[PDB]
Amino acid sequence: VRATYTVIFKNASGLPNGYDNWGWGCTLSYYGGAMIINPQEGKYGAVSLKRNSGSFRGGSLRFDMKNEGKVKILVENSEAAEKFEVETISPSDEYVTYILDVDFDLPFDRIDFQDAPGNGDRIWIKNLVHSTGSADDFVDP
Ligand SMILES: OC[C@H]1O[C@@H](O[C@H]2[C@H](O)[C@H](O)[C@H](O[C@H]3[C@H](O)[C@H](O)[C@H](O[C@H]4[C@H](O)[C@H](O)[C@H](O[C@H]5[C@H](O)[C@H](O)[C@H](O)O[C@@H]5CO)O[C@@H]4CO)O[C@@H]3CO)O[C@@H]2CO)[C@@H](O)[C@@H](O)[C@@H]1O
Repeated sequence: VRATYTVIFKNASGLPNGYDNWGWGCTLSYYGGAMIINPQEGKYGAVSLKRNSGSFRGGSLRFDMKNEGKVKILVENSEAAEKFEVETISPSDEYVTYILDVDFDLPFDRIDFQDAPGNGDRIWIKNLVHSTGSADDFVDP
């Protein structure tokens, strides 16, 4: 039942080791351990964390987020040039923990957090972890 838990981002102030930002339409900054996305109005901006070597398969994504507007979570396979919409998350003025199943049928090497409405609403992310297992089985490590 045991999963493998990949800690991508926790209490950092820069990009994760082995990840690039393939984002668009935004400024990325940090404060107090949170990644802060400042999207430009009209650009539908996003951070896109690109894993430089290897890929994840299925499993689940866990993260804390607060967000002024609706945020779309996607994964992508850069080799196939395919993207997959995981969930759109409603606004919250406080951090909330999300644990989302990833049902994409390909491996993924990009994880995206996008300003879905394109109004420039800011996004804060902490504590980003992938599990090889399901969201229902995720034991938050
Ligand atoms: O960084 C160097 C690296 O870049 C490589 O090229 C990358 C490029 O940098 C970007 O990462 C690009 O990313 C694109 C995504 O793959 C995906 O296609 C994405 O699709 C967006 C779309 O553009 C738009 O924002 C859309 O907004 C919706 C919104 O979500 C909502 O539904 C609203 O109602 O409507 C709007 C408008 O339709 O949302 C889509 C999903 O997120 O667009 C990204 C930006 O273009 O990928 C490139 C690779 O293909 C290479 O140059 C590489 O060599 C280099 O090293």
